[PDB]
Amino acid sequence: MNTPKEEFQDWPIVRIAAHLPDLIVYGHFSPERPFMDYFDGVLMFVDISGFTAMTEKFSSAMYMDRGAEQLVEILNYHISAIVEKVLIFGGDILKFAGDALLALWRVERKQLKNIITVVIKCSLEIHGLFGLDIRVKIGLAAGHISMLVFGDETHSHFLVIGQAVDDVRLAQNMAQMNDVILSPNCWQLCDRSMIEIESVPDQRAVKVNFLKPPPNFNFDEFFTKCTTFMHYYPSGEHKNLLRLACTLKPDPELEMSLQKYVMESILKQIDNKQLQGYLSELRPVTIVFVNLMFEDQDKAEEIGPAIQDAYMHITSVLKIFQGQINKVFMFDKGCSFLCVFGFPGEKVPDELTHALECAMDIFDFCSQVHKIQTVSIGVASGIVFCGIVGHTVRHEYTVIGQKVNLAARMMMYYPGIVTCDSVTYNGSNLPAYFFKELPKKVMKGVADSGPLYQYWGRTEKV
Amino acid sequence: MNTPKEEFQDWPIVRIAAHLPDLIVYGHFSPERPFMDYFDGVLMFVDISGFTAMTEKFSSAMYMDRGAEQLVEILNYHISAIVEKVLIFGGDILKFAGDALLALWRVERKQLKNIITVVIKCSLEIHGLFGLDIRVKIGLAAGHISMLVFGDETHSHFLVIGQAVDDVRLAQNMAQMNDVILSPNCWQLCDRSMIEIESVPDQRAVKVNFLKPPPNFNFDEFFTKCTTFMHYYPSGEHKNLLRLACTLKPDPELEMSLQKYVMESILKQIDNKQLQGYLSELRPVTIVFVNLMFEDQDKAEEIGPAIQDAYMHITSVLKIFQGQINKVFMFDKGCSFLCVFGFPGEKVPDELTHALECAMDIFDFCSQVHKIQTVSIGVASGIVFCGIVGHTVRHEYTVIGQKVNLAARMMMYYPGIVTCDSVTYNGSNLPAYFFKELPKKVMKGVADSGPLYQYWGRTEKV
Amino acid sequence: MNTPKEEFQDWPIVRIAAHLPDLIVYGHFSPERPFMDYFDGVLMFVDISGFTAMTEKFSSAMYMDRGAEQLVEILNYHISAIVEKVLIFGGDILKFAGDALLALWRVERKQLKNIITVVIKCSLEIHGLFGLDIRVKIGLAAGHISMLVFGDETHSHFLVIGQAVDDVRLAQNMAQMNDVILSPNCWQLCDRSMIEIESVPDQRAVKVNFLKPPPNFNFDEFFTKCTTFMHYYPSGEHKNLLRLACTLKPDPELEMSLQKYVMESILKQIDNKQLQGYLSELRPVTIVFVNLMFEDQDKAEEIGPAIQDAYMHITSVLKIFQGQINKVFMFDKGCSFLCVFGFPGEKVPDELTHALECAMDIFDFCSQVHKIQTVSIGVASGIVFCGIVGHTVRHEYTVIGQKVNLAARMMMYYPGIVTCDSVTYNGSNLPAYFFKELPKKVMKGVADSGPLYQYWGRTEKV
Ligand SMILES: Nc1ncnc2c1ncn2[C@@H]1O[C@@H]2COP(=O)(O)O[C@H]2[C@H]1O
Ligand SMILES: Nc1ncnc2c1ncn2[C@@H]1O[C@@H]2COP(=O)(O)O[C@H]2[C@H]1O
Ligand SMILES: Nc1ncnc2c1ncn2[C@@H]1O[C@@H]2COP(=O)(O)O[C@H]2[C@H]1O
Ligand SMILES: Nc1ncnc2c1ncn2[C@@H]1O[C@@H]2COP(=O)(O)O[C@H]2[C@H]1O
Ligand SMILES: Nc1ncnc2c1ncn2[C@@H]1O[C@@H]2COP(=O)(O)O[C@H]2[C@H]1O
Ligand SMILES: Nc1ncnc2c1ncn2[C@@H]1O[C@@H]2COP(=O)(O)O[C@H]2[C@H]1O
Ligand SMILES: [Cl-]
Ligand SMILES: [Cl-]
Ligand SMILES: [Cl-]
Ligand SMILES: [Mg+2]
Ligand SMILES: [Mg+2]
Ligand SMILES: [Mg+2]
Repeated sequence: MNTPKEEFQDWPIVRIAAHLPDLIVYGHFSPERPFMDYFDGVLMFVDISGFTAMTEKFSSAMYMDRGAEQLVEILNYHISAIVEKVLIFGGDILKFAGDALLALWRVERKQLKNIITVVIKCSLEIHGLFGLDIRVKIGLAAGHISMLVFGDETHSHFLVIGQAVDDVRLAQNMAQMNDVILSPNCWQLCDRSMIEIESVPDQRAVKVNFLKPPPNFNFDEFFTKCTTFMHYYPSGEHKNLLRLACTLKPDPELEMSLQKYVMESILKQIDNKQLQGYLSELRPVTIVFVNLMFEDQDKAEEIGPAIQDAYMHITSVLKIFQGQINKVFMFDKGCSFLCVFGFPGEKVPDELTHALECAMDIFDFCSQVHKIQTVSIGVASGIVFCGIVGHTVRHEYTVIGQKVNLAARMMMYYPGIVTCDSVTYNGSNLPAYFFKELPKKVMKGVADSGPLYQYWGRTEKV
Repeated sequence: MNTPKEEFQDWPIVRIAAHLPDLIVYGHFSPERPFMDYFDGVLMFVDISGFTAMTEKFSSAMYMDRGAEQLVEILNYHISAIVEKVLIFGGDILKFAGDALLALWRVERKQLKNIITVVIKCSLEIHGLFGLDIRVKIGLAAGHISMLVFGDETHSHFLVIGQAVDDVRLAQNMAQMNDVILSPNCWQLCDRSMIEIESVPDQRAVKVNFLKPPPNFNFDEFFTKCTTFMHYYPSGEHKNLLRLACTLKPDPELEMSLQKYVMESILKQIDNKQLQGYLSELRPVTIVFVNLMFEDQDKAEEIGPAIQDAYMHITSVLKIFQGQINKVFMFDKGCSFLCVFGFPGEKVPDELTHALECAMDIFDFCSQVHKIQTVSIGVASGIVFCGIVGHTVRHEYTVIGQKVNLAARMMMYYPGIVTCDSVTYNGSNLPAYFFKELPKKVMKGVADSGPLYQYWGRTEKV
Repeated sequence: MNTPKEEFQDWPIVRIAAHLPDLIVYGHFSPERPFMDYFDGVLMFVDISGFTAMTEKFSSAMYMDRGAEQLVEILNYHISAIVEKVLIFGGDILKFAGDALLALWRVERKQLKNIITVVIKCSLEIHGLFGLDIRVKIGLAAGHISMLVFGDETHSHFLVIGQAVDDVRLAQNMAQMNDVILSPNCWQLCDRSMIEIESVPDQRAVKVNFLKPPPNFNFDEFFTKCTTFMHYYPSGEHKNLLRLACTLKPDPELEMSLQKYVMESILKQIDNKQLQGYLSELRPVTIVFVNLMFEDQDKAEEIGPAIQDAYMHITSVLKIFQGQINKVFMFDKGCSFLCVFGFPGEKVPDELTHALECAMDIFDFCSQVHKIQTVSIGVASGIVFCGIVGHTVRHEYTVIGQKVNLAARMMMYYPGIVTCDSVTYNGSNLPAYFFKELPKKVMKGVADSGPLYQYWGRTEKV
């Protein structure tokens, strides 16, 4: 009796799970919303500097209208290799955001010290990897982490919250190119007999200099010991897989739950109802970057209800005005929503007008939500890259472009109001007196925005 | 000199052959029609109970308009595993019909006894396999089998005929859930020193209790002995393949012959002229289930000409009224044609009217065909699953739904006339006096049909 | 720490490189145009006789409108196996032209003798391979070879030039079916102690009879010695690959350079923006076969500027009149351009008129280009096969059909004028007095053209 070749089976549930971390795929938690979970771990925030400039250049004539295709190919070639290292070292990629990603090693408290060594080794190998134009910056943090799941009956989003989350982003902001920076708490928890550092001026964070193994040390045996604490590390018969999620089997309940995290247009491609090519594009869109600030951004039980409340309104008005949520995460002393007008399928004219009217609506509503202290919204329009970024086994739909960064910086440098760039202003059908021309601020990571405006809106205020 | 990787070659001829059994792929018989062949073998009829209920539930809001995709994934995940067992145990899957299949082990007469043991072992392993909602029933028969191939210059169909065919379906109808039932002839031919059974009340068929190997018995060596008699069992260099048909090589003559069995829309997908997604759908259709009854349904040389004659008319009027033959097989003391109006591409309004006019046309014509004793036709309309069911190496286009079962039961409980359900009646553009409201019958496997009608047709009859 | 499965990565750059030889993929030469390179090597010109007849037959009713699909499948099944042999024996496939191909073994002069033995062995194995209707003819030549790259800022073409190029085609023209013929220079350079030949009447070329290895000879060890001189022979870890180009990694500069050789419609398929099925078709087109004759067709520095100059005009007027260059190569004492009107996407009516007006335009322009001695153009219209021919790792878009051959023969037998077949004449919207009916010539490889015409054009000439 034959024992024939079992082909890898690429069920729709496996393709869906590629868009999600193990934290969701294997979480089995309540469908109640908001839902909050608490744990400990190590976080790693990896940023490629320089793709957003490459993006601009891929629209030029030399790319012969295949700029989107060239960009996604070169981006994924690099990002894939980072994703593989994270996964082989036992991490869960939580999220991609443009040309950056956030990874987690969830463990019990007593295992933090050793897992931190694993994550540093991983980070140093990633620095190893990387025309001669892009750099990799890495921030690490460790400690208590909260997760929030929010959403409605057909859509789900999650994000992580707390000091370690705030620290991982601060650490990465300080990294100079090719640095690995540890948060103060990470440095306090780590194996100081192995990890040599250098102080960072005016900071308590530190920079990794090198690993100093002791005399008997064997990294592979140490790593094996740490894998005891890793619930989903592929092993035994599945030791040749990058993710245990590759072995998921059809299960309608689980798939119904997982699909709610993934955008319709991506589900259409998964279901072989649209060609893959269509979702990689360099197209004019409008970004609406919404920031919600709280008194205490580290306290999930406080902020969770508020984010849910805001989300319910946001999703409704985005649908009316033809926009979509691309990403949600903690940033800017708050929860930020990256919303997009003009994604695959969602084109119109008066897209600009809509973006602005939607932004004012969100601003008015969210400003009255209990515990939301300040709302800021940045609106910017231009050509942006949209497509699936990452590895075959772990990837997500994302946007990359100078206008994405501009909207986020506007939102940060002009708090408490709705602002817009020049393209949005000049293109909208709205009267000029609905706007106010603003003082120009020097803004970290933007060479020249053109004039910026406040969208003051309809009735006068003075 | 290198000896490089020979990639599996997925020629169009191999993809076509996935839709067909070895009985056709390797049959090389005459293109004359009708064509009849005679042989012996063991048949296995495997039924999953409960998908037709799941079908209804996959249209509900909780599936978020991906019901078709979820259904086909969960169905195929289960059916594939049954298909693999059949193929590894040396069987040829002849046909899928909804959530059921029919398999054959063709052998010389002297080998029936031992092959019956192989098929029982296979069936018991299949019971082994199988939310907690579906059951597997299995009927086995053995003896003389006839095959009929019929069709025209561009379309071919086959079916199997005779007592063993009738017996395999009777056996499976008696199976309670997870039973394997042997036909009287199967039980009479089998190795009684190994197969322990239990009587079935008011029947001569028997139920398998268990296998009782004797002291020296080794199933793998016995199986090896039986493979001597299996013409196409994958072996040697190809022992890692589930089917020898995976190795078919381009050959325009053979492909011209094989493609005539496969529907145009499936050929379009094979030829990468339409996305795979498009053929899995849950869509409103009209089923027209036609039964032709003969004096002796087991005598191919008698019934073959008649089926061919009926087929020629049926295919012509279906084309006029925009329907298609999905399946043909022996059932209901006769040859049944499962015809569908509304398949991928074939949508219209007045689809209901057409179905009914076509059914009356077929009824009038077939009733005059020599040797056709009675025609019955059931017409029912609702949401049904349409798509490719089975394993990658062996699969077919099929329909599944409560309206499919309803049309078949109508045809069986209301012989000699054309009947229709309420949806068809209320939706057609036909005057009410073309119909007669009928007494409601309690019908095995239908909880509530709503009112049923005879399509009496145009001129009065009284 | 796991060392998981590295999946083959099918980047867009690898798919592009499938359409190109190593000579371009690894050439890294100047973007200046014309560019000329000089080297030595052995050439092999392999022709399948009989596909062009099969082509006609695949349009007939018995193929049930899947003629294009059947043709490409049977063609590629055979061509692939020849491609594999060429690649395993260390050759670079330069170009496909219909059901023929041209391969090169580039080596230093001192290695020609031994490489010629490798190529003969390869050719003899290819004869080995091959309803019972097609024959393989092979011509071999060896010596100095020039390459010309020409084109504009977004399109590139290359071709090879010189005596060896002319000789390989002459050699193949003399081959009777299943012969391998050596050019005079090849026979003069080869290892005469191993290669036994037979004279060819009225020729200095010779026919291979057989290989006569000497007593100690081991072909595999000899082949290994010859691989020292092969720059891109897959080896070591990549010894299981048919081409080193399978390992190409994303690199935007290189991809920008390579894509310029490939047609837009093929790039669209590579980019998963169109289904594969669409490019295999049997469709009515118009072929415009343009021949440019020079005083000395073997002198690249002389003819290179002229081809570039002609190309710049040709590409411009083809774009105005909706045609495309399919292929360019040396043939007919000149450089020939195979141009097509009606390819995927480029349909119109007055396609015939356009073809003819474009041909006259090209004729008038090219006749004044310095060093172009005579222009001849053949225009023929009918059903032709269009699609991707070759192996997965090395394939190209090509056209096959009796009208392709007819246009080339017209161009050759009616030099110095623009001619057209009957279909083109009768279908064009042009007045009859713009044409002249011509004497019918017996034309090698055409049984009956129907009447042929000179397109005399608008103003009278007498
Ligand atoms: N695709 C994207 N998704 C999410 N955030 C983005 C994206 N592109 C840019 N950003 C944000 O732009 C910000 C610019 O300032 P920072 O670098 O502090 O933090 C950056 C990100 O949070
Ligand atoms: N693992 C370690 N344990 C103790 N001291 C350290 C370690 N790594 C670095 N240091 C010292 O900590 C210092 C902090 O300031 P400096 O970077 O000037 O130089 C650093 C080292 O001298
Ligand atoms: N897709 C299908 N193809 C063929 N027959 C079907 C399908 N769905 C239901 N049936 C028939 O419906 C019948 C209901 O009664 P039985 O179970 O006796 O036999 C069943 C089948 O023959
Ligand atoms: N292989 C076998 N050979 C002989 N007798 C059998 C076999 N299997 C079962 N039986 C007996 O046949 C009987 C028929 O009726 P029962 O099921 O009541 O119990 C059954 C067993 O006692
Ligand atoms: N697809 C094609 N591409 C290029 N040339 C072709 C094609 N089909 C036929 N030919 C030419 O047709 C010619 C007929 O005469 P020859 O055989 O001398 O040379 C042949 C080729 O050069
Ligand atoms: N490798 C070789 N070296 C020397 N002579 C040869 C070789 N191969 C063939 N010949 C002879 O060359 C001859 C040329 O004419 P013939 O073909 O009549 O017969 C041929 C052989 O007799
Ligand atoms: Cl997050
Ligand atoms: Cl059947
Ligand atoms: Cl060439
Ligand atoms: Mg970045
Ligand atoms: Mg069933
Ligand atoms: Mg040819």
